[PDB]
Amino acid sequence: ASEVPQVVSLDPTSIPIEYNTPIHDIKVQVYDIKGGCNVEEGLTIFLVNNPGKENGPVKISSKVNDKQVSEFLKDENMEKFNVKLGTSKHFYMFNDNKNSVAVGYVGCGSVADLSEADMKRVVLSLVTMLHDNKLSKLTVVFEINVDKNLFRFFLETLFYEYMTDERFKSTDEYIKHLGVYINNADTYKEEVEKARVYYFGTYYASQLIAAPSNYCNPVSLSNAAVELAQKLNLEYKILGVKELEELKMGAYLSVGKGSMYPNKFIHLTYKSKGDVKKKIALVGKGITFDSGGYNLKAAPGSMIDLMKFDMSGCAAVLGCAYCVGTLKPENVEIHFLSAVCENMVSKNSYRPGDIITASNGKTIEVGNTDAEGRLTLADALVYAEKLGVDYIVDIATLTGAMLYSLGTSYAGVFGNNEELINKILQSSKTSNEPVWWLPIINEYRATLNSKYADINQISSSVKASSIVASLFLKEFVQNTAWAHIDIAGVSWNFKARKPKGFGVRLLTEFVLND
Amino acid sequence: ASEVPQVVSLDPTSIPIEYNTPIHDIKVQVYDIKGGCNVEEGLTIFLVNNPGKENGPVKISSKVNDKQVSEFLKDENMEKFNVKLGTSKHFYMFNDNKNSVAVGYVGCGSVADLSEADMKRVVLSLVTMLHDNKLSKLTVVFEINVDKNLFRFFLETLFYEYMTDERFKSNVNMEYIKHLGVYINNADTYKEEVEKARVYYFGTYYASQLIAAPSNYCNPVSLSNAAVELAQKLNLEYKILGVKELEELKMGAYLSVGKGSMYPNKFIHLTYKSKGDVKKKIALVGKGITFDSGGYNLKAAPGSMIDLMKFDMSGCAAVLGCAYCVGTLKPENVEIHFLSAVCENMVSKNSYRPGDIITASNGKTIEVGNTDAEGRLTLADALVYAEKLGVDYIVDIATLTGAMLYSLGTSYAGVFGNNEELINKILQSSKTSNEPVWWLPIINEYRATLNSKYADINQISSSVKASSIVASLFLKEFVQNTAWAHIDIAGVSWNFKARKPKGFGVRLLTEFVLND
Amino acid sequence: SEVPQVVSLDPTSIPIEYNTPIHDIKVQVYDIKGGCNVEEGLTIFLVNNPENGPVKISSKVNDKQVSEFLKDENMEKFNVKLGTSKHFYMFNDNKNSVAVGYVGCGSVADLSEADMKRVVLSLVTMLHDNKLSKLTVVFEINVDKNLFRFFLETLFYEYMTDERFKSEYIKHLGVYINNADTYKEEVEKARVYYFGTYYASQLIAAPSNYCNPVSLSNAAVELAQKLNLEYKILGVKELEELKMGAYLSVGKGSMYPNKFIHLTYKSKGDVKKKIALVGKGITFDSGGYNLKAAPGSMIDLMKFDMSGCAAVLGCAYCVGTLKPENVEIHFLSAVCENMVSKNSYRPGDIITASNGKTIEVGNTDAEGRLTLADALVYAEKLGVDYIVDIATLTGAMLYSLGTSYAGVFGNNEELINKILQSSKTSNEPVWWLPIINEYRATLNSKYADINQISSSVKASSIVASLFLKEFVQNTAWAHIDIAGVSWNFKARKPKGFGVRLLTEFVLND
Ligand SMILES: O=C(NO)[C@H](NC(=O)[C@H]1[C@H]2C[C@@H]3C[C@@H](C[C@H]1C3)C2)c1ccc(-c2cc(F)c(F)c(F)c2)cc1
Ligand SMILES: O=C(NO)[C@H](NC(=O)[C@H]1[C@H]2C[C@@H]3C[C@@H](C[C@H]1C3)C2)c1ccc(-c2cc(F)c(F)c(F)c2)cc1
Ligand SMILES: O=C(NO)[C@H](NC(=O)[C@H]1[C@H]2C[C@@H]3C[C@@H](C[C@H]1C3)C2)c1ccc(-c2cc(F)c(F)c(F)c2)cc1
Ligand SMILES: [Zn+2]
Ligand SMILES: [Zn+2]
Ligand SMILES: [Zn+2]
Repeated sequence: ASEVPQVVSLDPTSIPIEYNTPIHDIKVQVYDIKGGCNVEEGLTIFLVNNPGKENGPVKISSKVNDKQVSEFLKDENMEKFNVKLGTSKHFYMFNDNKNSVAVGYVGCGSVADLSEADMKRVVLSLVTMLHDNKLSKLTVVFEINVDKNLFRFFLETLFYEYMTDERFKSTDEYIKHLGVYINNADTYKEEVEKARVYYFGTYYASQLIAAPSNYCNPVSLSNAAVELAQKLNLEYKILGVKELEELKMGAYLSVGKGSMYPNKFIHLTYKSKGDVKKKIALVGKGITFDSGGYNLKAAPGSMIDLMKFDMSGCAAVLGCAYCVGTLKPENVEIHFLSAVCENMVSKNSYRPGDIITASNGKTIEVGNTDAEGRLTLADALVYAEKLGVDYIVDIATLTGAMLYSLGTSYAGVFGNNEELINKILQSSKTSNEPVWWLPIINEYRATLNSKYADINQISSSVKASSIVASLFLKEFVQNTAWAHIDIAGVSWNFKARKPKGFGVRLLTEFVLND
Repeated sequence: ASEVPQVVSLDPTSIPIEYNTPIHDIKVQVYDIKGGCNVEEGLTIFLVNNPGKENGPVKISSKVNDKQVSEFLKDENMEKFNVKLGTSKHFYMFNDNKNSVAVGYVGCGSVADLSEADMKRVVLSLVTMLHDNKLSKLTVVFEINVDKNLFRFFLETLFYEYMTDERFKSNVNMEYIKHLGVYINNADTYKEEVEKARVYYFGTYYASQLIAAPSNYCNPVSLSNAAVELAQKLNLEYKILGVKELEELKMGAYLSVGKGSMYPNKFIHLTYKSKGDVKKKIALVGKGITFDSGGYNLKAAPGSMIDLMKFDMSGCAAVLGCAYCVGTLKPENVEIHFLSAVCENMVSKNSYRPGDIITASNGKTIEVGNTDAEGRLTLADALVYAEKLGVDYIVDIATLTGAMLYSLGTSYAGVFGNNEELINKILQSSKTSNEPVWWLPIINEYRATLNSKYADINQISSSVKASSIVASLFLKEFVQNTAWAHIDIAGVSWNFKARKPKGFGVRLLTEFVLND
Repeated sequence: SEVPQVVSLDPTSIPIEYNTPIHDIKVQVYDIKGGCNVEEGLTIFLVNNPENGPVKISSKVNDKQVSEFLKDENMEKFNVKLGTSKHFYMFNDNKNSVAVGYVGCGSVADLSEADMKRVVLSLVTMLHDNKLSKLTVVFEINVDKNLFRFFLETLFYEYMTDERFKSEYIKHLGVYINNADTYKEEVEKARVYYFGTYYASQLIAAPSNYCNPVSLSNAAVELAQKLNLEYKILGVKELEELKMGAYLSVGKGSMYPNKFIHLTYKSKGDVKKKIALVGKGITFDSGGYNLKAAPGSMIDLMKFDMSGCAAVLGCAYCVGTLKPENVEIHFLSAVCENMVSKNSYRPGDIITASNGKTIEVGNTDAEGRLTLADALVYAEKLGVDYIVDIATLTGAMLYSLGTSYAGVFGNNEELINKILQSSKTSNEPVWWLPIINEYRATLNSKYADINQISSSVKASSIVASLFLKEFVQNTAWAHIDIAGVSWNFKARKPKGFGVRLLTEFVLND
C-alpha cells in the first residue's frame, strides 16, 4: 500500500472499482426445450433464424406450454415477420391464467452458424429490449444451434453490454432472473458460471481502462492490483523505484522519469495446490497515460485524449488474474506482470536521443519518446525470463499501425515459437476473441542497428511499425518461447465509446487449456 | 432541352426525378382528441410527455375503443417505460375482433413546449418504427401540446424522413402506409395544414433529389433541363440562357468560373406571375455550382471534403424546390423570378487561374485571389441580372462559406443584408417555416480589404478571417439600389449524421413569398 | 493502335530489350568432389561459420599458388559476416592473372531469401567493378534446388543494368556445388525467371510518357506474337458494349484510350485447370481530383501503379516459354491512366460496373479497385477454376507488412494455401491477411448499391479486399497486394515482384 501523491487535495487517491455488480445478483436457470417453454412474468425472447433464405419468415419451433401463447405464436401469425439479423419485435397477449405476458424474437439471419460478430449483433438487439423497460425477468429461447463456447460468449456479452458503468456520474433497474431454453440443457449448464466469471474479469479490465489518468495512475493502479490479490489469495509483490534501480531496469525507469508518480512494477502470482507441470508469465503494457513525451502527441489524429487506454494490456492481465484466481486451474503457475508508469513532459523527462541501458545490459538509443511501451516491456520481459518460465506472453497497445493492418476487430499476434503461437490461436477460437498471426520479418532487423548504442529503439526507414516493434522486443528474450499480442487497434470500442476489456478471455482460455 | 455532352456512352444524360411518391398516396384524416381514439386498425403511436419528471414514466390518458388495447395501456403496464425524448416502444397484439394491431409511444421529454429540433427527434423515432412496419394505417395520438405551424412541421418532417431515395439503387421489411390518422385538440383548425405540408414536403424532397444526384448526373446541362421540365409541369414561363447569350450580356465573372468545364454554362430563369394585379416583384437567386473541385485552388487540404461538393448547387435546388411550391399553391399579387447561374468549377487547361482579372457584367473588374471562392463570382453576375429585372426584393441562397460551420454550425443558416425590413421579413419566414436562420452583420470596416491594387475590387480578403462577412461585402457591391438579402447555407445544407440532403431553404423561401 | 502525341517529340513505344548480355552467358555446374580449377577470371567462395567468426575455405584447389593463399592461417584475417567480401589478384601456377576471394554467408546454416539477396549483391558489386571473362562461384554452404535457382535469378537480375534511357559482361559462369547433377536443370529455369522478372521491371521502370495504355497494350501484343499466345485487345467501343462503367470512368480523364489486355496460354493436351491472372494496370496514378498532393503521397513513383500488369505479362513470358501441361491461363489487365481533366470522373460520382452494381466514388485515388472490379467480372465469365489478382492496391501494405512481404487475401482457403506454397518455392515472400466480414457494413452506400471506400474503417487493404470480393460470385479467388513490395527504394529500381510467384503457382498446380 502506497500513498498516492496529489497536486491539490481534490486530486483522487484511488480508483473507484465496483466488485458486486447487478449482473452478479441475476439468478440463472437453464431448461431443456424438450420440456416446452413456460411464458410468464417478464419478457420471453425467441432467437430464430431461417437457413439460406435472406429475410426468410419467422417460425417458432419450440413447444410453449400455454394455449393462448401457442395460438399467438403460430406460423400464420409469424410469417409476417422476417429473421433479418438483429431485427426484433415485441408481442403482448394474455396467457391461460388471464395474465398479461410479453413475448418477442430476435432475428439471427439466414446462416446456420453464427460468427462471434453476428452473435454480438444479436446480443446488441436483445440488450435494446432490456433497456428502457423495467423488467424483473428475461427468458431466452434458443431456436438456433450454438456450441458451448458460443453459448458462453452469448452470456458474457449479454452481461457485459447490459451492465452500465456509472462510477463517474454525479448529477447525471436490472432484471433479477434469467431463464434460458436450449436443447441438451445439461451440456450447457457448466458454461453459465464460467460466463459470469469471464464477464467480470472483462468488466473489471474495462473499469481500469475507462478510469481516467488522474484516477488511474501508476500508484493507484498498483494499489488496485494489491487489493485484487488480497481478495483472491494470490501472492503479490510491488517493486518501487529503489528495487527497480537495484535491478538496473534503465529502460522502464527512463520512461517514467518525467512523471510525478513513481513507477510501480506489479507482480502477482497464482500457484496450483498440486504438482506444477507448467509455468507461465503474462505481461501487460501499463502506461496509465501516454502524452507521447517530448515527442508530444500533437499531430492531427494522434488522439491524445484517448491515451488513458494505454494500460489496456495491464488491465487484460489483471482481468485474467481475477479469472484464474477464481476458477483455480490445476497443475500450473502463473505470473501476472506489468511495468506500470506514465509518460509525461517535464524537466525530468527522458529526451529524444538519450541512450539508456536495459536490465540485461543492452544499451538503447531513443529515437522517439512516444515509443515508450517497448522500453517498459523490454525490462518486464527480462524480469519475466529471470523467473524461469515455460511461456512468456505479452499483451500491449504497442503500435498505432495495427489500425492500418488488422483494424478494430482483430488483434495481432507475433512470436518466436510456433507451438506457442498456435496455442494463442487456439485460445482465440475458444474465447471468441479474434487474433491474427503476423510475421516477424528478420530482413528489417538491420534498421535497429544504432551507430552508438547496442540497438535502436525505433526504425528510421521501415514503416511496418508493428513488426519492427516485435523485432525490438525479441532482443530481450534470449531463450524462452515468447509471443506478443498487439491490441492497439482492438482495445477501445469507438462506436460505443467504452473499452472492450479485450484480452481477458483470450488469456484465461490460454491458461485453462494448458 | 440541350444535349448532354458525354465522355463515354455510359455517362448519364439526365437527372432521374421521382415526381409521384408513395407519400402522395397516403390518405390523411385528422380527428379531435377530446372524443377518444379508434384503435381497431394498424399502428397506433402515442406522443407523450411527463412534465417536471425527467425520464418520468409513461402515462396514457386517452380512452380507446378496444378493451385489449385498453388493458395494454393501463398505468401499471405503461409505467415500465419512460418518456426520454426519442425513446420508443411498440407491441403487437390482437384486438377485440382478433385482428393484429400494434400499439406504442414516443417519449417527448419533460418540457411542455417542443422545440422544432426536439420534434425532429420524435419524428425520427417514429420513422424508425415505420421503416419496420407493414401495417396499412398509422395513427398518431397527440397527448402533448402543439400549434398549427408545429403540427405542419411534424407532417412535412414525417413525410420527408419517411420517403427514401432509391433512384441510384439497382424494403422487404417495411411497406408504405395508405392511411394516416391524427388525433389532436382542435382537429378542424389543423386540417388545412395537411395539404400545405404535402406541398412543402415535395418541394423539399425535389431539391433533395437534385442535391443528392451526383455531378455526373447533375451537371449544368442536366440541371437546366430538369428546371425546364419542372416549369412545363407547372405552367411557368422559362428561359435558359446559353454561352452566346451570356457573352452578349458580358457575364465575365460567371463565364470565367465555367471555362474549365466540359459542360457549357446554363443560366436558369423561371417566372411565376399571378393572375391578378402584380404588387410585389421578387427575385430568388440560387448558387448553382454542380461540382466544386476548387479549380486550381484545388480542395486538397485536410477537411475540405471534396467528395461532398456535388451539394454546391443546394441553393439552386432550394429555389427550384420553391418554384414547385409556388407554382402549385399559386399566390396572388406577386411576380417571382427564380434565377440560377449554373456551372461547374474544374481543373483544366481551359480553367481560369488564381490571379486572373475578370470583368463582371456591371463593368467592375475583379482580381481573383482564390478560384475556390467561385460562388460569389457566379452570384455577382446573377445579382446584376436580377437587379436589371426591376424587382422590389432580391434574395440569394447559397452554400457560400465553410466558415458557417464555425459560426452557426449545422442547424442555423445565416442571413446578411442591406435592408432591415427585408431581413426582418426573412427572420419571420424562418419562424413559420421552422427552418432556423440568424442575422449576422455586414461589417463595413472590413470593406477596405477588398481594395485591389490593380482591379476594381478583390474577390477575397488577404487578412480578414471572417469569410462570411467578407463574401457579403463582395456581393453587396453588385446590388446597386435594391433591397437585398443573402442566405448562406454552407453549414446547414447537408445532413452529415444521416448522409443525405436537408433540402434546406424550400419552405423558408416559400413562406417568404406566401406571407409577404 | 496508334499512340497519341501532344508534341512530335512524344514517344510512341516502350523500348524493350529482349536479347540481353545475360542470355549470352555460358553456365556450367561442377561437383565439388573432384576439386576446383582456378584458371581464369574471378573465383569466389561462398562460406559461413556456424558469429562473425573467421573464414575457413574447405574445398581443394588444383593450384599450388591459390592453395597457399587459401591456407587457413591467411584466411583467418577475414570474417564471415553476412555480406562482407574480399578478393585479391594474384598469379596462378602458369603465370595467368587470376582473382580469388570470398563472400561471407553469416553464421546460420540455412539462409533466408533475404540473406541470399545480400550474398548476391556483394557478389554483383565485384562483377561491376571488374572486367572479367568468367565468374566461378564455389558453394561451401547448403542450399535447396529452389534456393539455388533463386541464387541465379537474383544474380542475373541484379547483374543486368537497364540503360534504355541513357544517351562489358562476363561470358562464362562456373558453379562448383555438392551433387552437381541435381542442380543442373535449375539453370535455364533460372534464366527464364530472370528475364520474366527483368521484362516486368523494364515496363515498370518505363516512365508514363513512354509506357501509357496504348503503348503498354502494344507491347503485350508484340510479346504475345513472339510467344505465339492467343491475344485480344479490347478497346473503348467494346468496353462500352460490355458495360464496364467503373473501369471506363477511371480513364475518362486521360488522353490515352482505355485498353483491356487479354492473353491466353493453353497447354497442349488434356487441360485440368483453368486460371485467370489479373493485374492492375494504371500506367500513371495522379490520384485524379483526389490529387496525390499530401506529404508522402510520392506522386513521382506512380508510374509503378502498373506493376501488377507487368507481373502478369512477365508470367506470360515464363509460362509461354516453359510450356507447362494440363493448364489453361488467361492473362488479364484493364489498362488505363488516372488523370486530372475537364473529362475526369469526380468524387461523389455514381457509376455502374459491368455486373449491374452501382458504386459511389468517395475517392478518385482509389481507382485500382474500380478497374479491378470490372476485370474480375470479366474474368469470372471465362469459366475458370481460380482467379488470382495482383495489384499495387493500398499504401497501407507499407504499414502492415512493409517492403519485403506481400499480403494475400481471398475467399477460398485451398487456393490461398497454393499461393503460400508458391511463395516458398519461388522465394518471393507473401503473408496471408484476413478478409474481415464485420467491416463490410461500411461499404453500405446511402444511394448506390455499394461504396468504393470506407469513411470510417482504417484497415484499407482489407476494405479494398471486401470491395473486390463483391465482384466474384462463385469462383475461388485470391488477391495479392504488392503496393509496399513492388519498388526497391534503396536500389531505386523495380523488383518485378510477382512473376516467379505467379509462375510457380501455375507450375506447381
Ligand atoms: O505511442 C504508442 N505506443 O505507446 C503508439 N505509437 C506508435 O505506434 C508511433 C510512435 C512510435 C513509433 C514511431 C513513431 C510512429 C509509431 C511507431 C511514433 C501508438 C499507439 C496507439 C495509437 C493509436 C492512436 C489512435 F488515434 C487510435 F485511435 C488508436 F486506437 C491507437 C497510436 C500510436
Ligand atoms: O469553396 C467554397 N465555395 O464554392 C467555400 N470556400 C470557402 O469558404 C473558403 C475558400 C474561398 C475562401 C477563401 C478561402 C477561405 C474560404 C473563403 C478558401 C466553401 C464552402 C463550403 C465548404 C464546406 C466544407 C466542408 F468540409 C463542409 F462540411 C461544409 F459543410 C462546407 C468549404 C468551402
Ligand atoms: O492510390 C492508391 N491506389 O491506386 C493507394 N491509395 C490508398 O490506399 C489511399 C487512397 C485511396 C484510399 C482512399 C484514401 C486512403 C487510401 C485508400 C486515398 C495507394 C497505393 C500505394 C501507395 C504508396 C505510396 C508510397 F509513397 C509508396 F512508397 C508506396 F510503396 C505505395 C499509396 C497509396
Ligand atoms: Zn507512446
Ligand atoms: Zn468553392
Ligand atoms: Zn490511386
